[PDB]
Amino acid sequence: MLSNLKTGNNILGLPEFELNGCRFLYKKGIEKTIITFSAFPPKDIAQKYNYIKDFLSSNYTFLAFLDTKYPEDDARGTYYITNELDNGYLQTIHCIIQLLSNTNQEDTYLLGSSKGGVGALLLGLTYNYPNIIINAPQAKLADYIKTRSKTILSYMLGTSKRFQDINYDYINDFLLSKIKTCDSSLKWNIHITCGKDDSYHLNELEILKNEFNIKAITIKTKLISGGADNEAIAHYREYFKTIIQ
Amino acid sequence: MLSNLKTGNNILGLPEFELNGCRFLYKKGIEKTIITFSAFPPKDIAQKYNYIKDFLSSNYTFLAFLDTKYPEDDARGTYYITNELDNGYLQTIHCIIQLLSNTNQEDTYLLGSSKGGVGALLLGLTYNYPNIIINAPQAKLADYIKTRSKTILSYMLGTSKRFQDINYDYINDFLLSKIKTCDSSLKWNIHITCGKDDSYHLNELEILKNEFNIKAITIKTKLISGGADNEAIAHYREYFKTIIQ
Amino acid sequence: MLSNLKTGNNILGLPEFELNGCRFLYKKGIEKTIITFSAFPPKDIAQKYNYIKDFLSSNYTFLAFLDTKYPEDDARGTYYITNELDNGYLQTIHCIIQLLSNTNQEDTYLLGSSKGGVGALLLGLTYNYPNIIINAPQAKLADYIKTRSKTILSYMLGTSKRFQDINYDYINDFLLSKIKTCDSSLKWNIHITCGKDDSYHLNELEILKNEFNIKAITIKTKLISGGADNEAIAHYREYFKTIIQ
Amino acid sequence: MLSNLKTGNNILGLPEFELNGCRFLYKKGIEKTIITFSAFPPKDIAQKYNYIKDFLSSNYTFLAFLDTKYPEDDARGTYYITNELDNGYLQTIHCIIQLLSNTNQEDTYLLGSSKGGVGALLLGLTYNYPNIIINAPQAKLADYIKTRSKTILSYMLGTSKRFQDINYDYINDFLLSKIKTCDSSLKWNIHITCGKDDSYHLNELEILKNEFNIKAITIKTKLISGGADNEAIAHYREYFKTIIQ
Ligand SMILES: CC(C)(COP(=O)(O)OP(=O)(O)OC[C@H]1O[C@@H](n2cnc3c(N)ncnc32)[C@H](O)[C@@H]1OP(=O)(O)O)[C@@H](O)C(=O)NCCC(=O)NCCS
Ligand SMILES: CC(C)(COP(=O)(O)OP(=O)(O)OC[C@H]1O[C@@H](n2cnc3c(N)ncnc32)[C@H](O)[C@@H]1OP(=O)(O)O)[C@@H](O)C(=O)NCCC(=O)NCCS
Ligand SMILES: CC(C)(COP(=O)(O)OP(=O)(O)OC[C@H]1O[C@@H](n2cnc3c(N)ncnc32)[C@H](O)[C@@H]1OP(=O)(O)O)[C@@H](O)C(=O)NCCC(=O)NCCS
Ligand SMILES: CC(C)(COP(=O)(O)OP(=O)(O)OC[C@H]1O[C@@H](n2cnc3c(N)ncnc32)[C@H](O)[C@@H]1OP(=O)(O)O)[C@@H](O)C(=O)NCCC(=O)NCCS
Repeated sequence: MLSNLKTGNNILGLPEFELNGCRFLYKKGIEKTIITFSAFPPKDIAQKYNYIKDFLSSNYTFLAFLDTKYPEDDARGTYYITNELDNGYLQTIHCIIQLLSNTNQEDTYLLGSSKGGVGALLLGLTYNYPNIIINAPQAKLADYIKTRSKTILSYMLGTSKRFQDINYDYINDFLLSKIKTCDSSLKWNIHITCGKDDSYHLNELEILKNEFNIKAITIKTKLISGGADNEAIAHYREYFKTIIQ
Repeated sequence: MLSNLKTGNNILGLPEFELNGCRFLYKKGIEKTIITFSAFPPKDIAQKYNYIKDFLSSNYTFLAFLDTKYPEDDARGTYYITNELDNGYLQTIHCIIQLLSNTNQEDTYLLGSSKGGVGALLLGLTYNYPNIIINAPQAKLADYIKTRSKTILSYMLGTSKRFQDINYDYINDFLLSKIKTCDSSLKWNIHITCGKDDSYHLNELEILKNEFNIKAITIKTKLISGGADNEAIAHYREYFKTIIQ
Repeated sequence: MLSNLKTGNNILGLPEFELNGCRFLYKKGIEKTIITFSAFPPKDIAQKYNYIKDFLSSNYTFLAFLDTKYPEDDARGTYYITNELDNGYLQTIHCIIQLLSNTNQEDTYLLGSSKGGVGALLLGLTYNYPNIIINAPQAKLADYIKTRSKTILSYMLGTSKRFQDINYDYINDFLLSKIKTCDSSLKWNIHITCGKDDSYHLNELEILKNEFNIKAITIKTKLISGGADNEAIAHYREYFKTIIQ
Repeated sequence: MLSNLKTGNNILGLPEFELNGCRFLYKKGIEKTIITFSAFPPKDIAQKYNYIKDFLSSNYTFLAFLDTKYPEDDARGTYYITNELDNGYLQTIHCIIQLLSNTNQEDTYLLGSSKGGVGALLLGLTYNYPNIIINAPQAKLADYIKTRSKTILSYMLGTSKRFQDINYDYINDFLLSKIKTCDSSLKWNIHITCGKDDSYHLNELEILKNEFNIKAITIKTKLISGGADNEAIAHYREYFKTIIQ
């Protein structure tokens, strides 16, 4: 029963729930389902639901997801990939959306802005959610995680030295392969913004674009003012607010 | 959206849904949530939902689950274990129950005979459903599956010759492992019936009881009239109706 | 019929055949039978036959072999080991040589560098070809393959998580096992060159030499100028021409 | 070199060869290639090449194969199936035919009369030899082997009690699955005779026919006088002699 999954936290009035290690906010509305995924918090800051305020006044159904809860000594998330390095976490997010949302998948929109954009794509490309509107996702996931936390990377690489560099490359290409194995025949509505001064994520975007091209998937991109900063974030929020409206 | 998960099939008064390969019936009621698990169909018979008619006049919330849909050559189920021999399928069942049921965990009952009772044990012991009322579960799962379908056991075993033995003990002990790792502090309410003349499954029960015993889990067992037949099933049906009320 | 095995391709003066997935060149000559094994191609280059031009003016019988054609994603070969990690592919090579060559076993020479020398060792040690003249073979096969292509090693490793470690040591030690089980009574004529500055493969050679040593197999080793480069290859070519004549 | 594979035996003038454990006779002719497979000899009688005399006066290319050489304490053959229970022995037979025969596969004819007929089908259905003319093959291979030799059956079932009944059923259905996975689009020319008083093998024939029907393969059958005896054998030989001529 949904209310027995409550964790006791409340965020801007919204009660937090947890199911199979997957923490989420849920509010039942009408007409559209908005889904947001959490981005990478600063070191020692708890994971945040992002882009609640953008929909507080809305009448839409709203869900907001956090990342996994491990490694415990740097619990900032493993990029929506399980510690078994498979889809188990995405699978749970999918069940939650499919059973609580009151709209079909074409009236559902996935949002997220860094790690959160990667989460949005991983879910959308696995389970065919067509509308994905994200900012500056990472493409080489393990390369990036290495710059932010050895604790998380080493947790995900595993204890066996023989498989660490294998797991490294598997994590690194985890998103790219989701593109390589997605449906191609779906009418995707993927929008990816990125700050014009975000040199690092513009090169990540080129990498993602190539993989879509190989798969014959058209996406929309838009450079916005700013870099890897809140100027870009501010413009991302205005961008997705117009697309949904 | 639940409505969008409909398969189009309607078994007795109840619509069928599918989510992540998991086919299920569901009807909203009150007071209690009844869960049933499909048992192993005879050869060339499709997987059936079990113990629907028992609860059509109950007004309880009711869910009934089929087993996995692979291997397609003998699609009678893999004992609720995925092709990767993990919890992925049980995890989907859990989400469906947790989000659709409108009663507490202690007001929820897992029912099943034969393979269905294995599924009830696997779900209940993995995710702490305390009320489990089942008849003649197998204990050594691979030993039993091979006497019914070499195709299914071969499918679960995998392709590599030099891992067919390892995976065999892993499948064989998959239920026993769940007992070994379950939470001994839960106020377990496990009832297992078995036909008096069902010597095979009488011994499986002792195998199971030894694992419960050493985890300090006290269960209720009742010998009923019959063997591995529909006499025992009829007495099993009478037993779980009596306990539920 | 051999003529019916033609692929239609003709590399230099020699027609290509395929039998049971095994692509090979063959030209009938006299006095000696020369066998070469393809080495590991750089990324996105197709598998090439090696050391053809060395013998175009020789009038010797000549056969050149490619590696397996899988995985199709990175089809550069599986170190002459089948997808079932057994001798099936080496066994096909053996039949082709035994039935097409017109000279004794002692007048037959197995050539190859890098992965090609591994293939020469695997064939010669399995089926008693005494004359083996190779440069810088790997010893720990999986350790090396993972530094060139995660796809190929994953393909050889298989799908089950709980067998990726077992199969890794099995692949890694597949050549060393052939040494452990070869016939010590054969009048082995094994020559292994290695570049003086090829530290990685200098150590692989010591690993190999230790296995030969304890099987009482005396081999000839020669340090040549160069490292893991085309200098060493040129001196390797000069070495095997000198030995053959 | 073919002549170095000689075993030292000579049968009706024909020198015997051996390659990878596979013993064969070979004579090079023109126009057609005739292949025969050995049948199950009496206990303590060595395996025989069958139907040599039928082609001694012919000008055709001729090959005759025996079965595997294990188990050593009842070396009457394991039905052309390796002790690894795979295609390795058929693979060797195929290489030998493909590299020594001077005709294409449509001018090649596979003959055999009991176990030998099964060998003929196993090779023909695996490697697409269209012309297969056999008498009274077994369908349930392990059921039959059980009546002739516990030593051979136990050797093939393997030492692990857990896999003995799995290996039993795999061996039993080894032929049926060759039918289930064969090409269907090939223009098969399969002729199966059987003695009208061979009640046991007429029921084996019905089983084989069904599997062909499911696969949409037309075959030709012919009842001949005799039972499981030389009267039937005599008529089988006249039958295949007219079909080839
Ligand atoms: C840009 C950002 C700061 C905007 O914040 P915002 O304008 O307040 O809007 P949000 O809808 O995200 O609301 C967050 C609010 O809910 C709070 N909140 C969010 N998750 C919470 C949680 N698990 N527990 C308690 N409070 C939470 C936040 O602290 C904040 O409340 P506040 O008013 O006290 O600050 C935020 O959306 C964000 O950081 N996004 C990710 C940026 C990125 O992509 N990358 C940076 C790392 S490379
Ligand atoms: C007892 C049993 C045989 C039948 O009992 P029952 O009186 O029919 O009661 P149920 O509630 O189980 O009825 C199932 C109903 O749902 C129908 N149904 C179930 N699954 C269905 C499906 N995929 N599609 C269509 N109909 C389905 C059945 O056809 C049946 O309807 P009907 O008989 O009226 O036509 C059944 O419960 C069963 O198979 N139990 C298994 C016991 C066991 O241990 N089996 C393994 C032995 S080794
Ligand atoms: C030395 C080397 C680089 C080239 O030497 P070379 O002077 O060209 O002599 P080779 O006899 O090997 O020539 C091969 C010829 O056959 C051709 N050939 C080989 N395989 C072919 C194929 N499938 N299709 C078409 N052509 C093919 C080649 O194109 C080449 O012909 P070309 O150069 O005249 O056009 C080659 O032998 C080689 O790759 N060796 C591998 C050494 C090694 O260790 N590699 C792995 C390093 S980690
Ligand atoms: C029917 C059969 C006896 C006919 O024998 P045949 O008329 O002499 O014709 P073949 O072409 O088969 O020639 C066999 C000859 O070569 C000999 N020969 C065959 N294989 C031999 C071998 N490995 N080593 C030495 N001699 C061999 C045979 O002994 C015989 O020689 P012989 O004249 O001394 O008797 C024989 O073909 C046969 O037994 N076929 C199998 C019958 C069957 O299908 N099932 C019975 C078991 S259920």
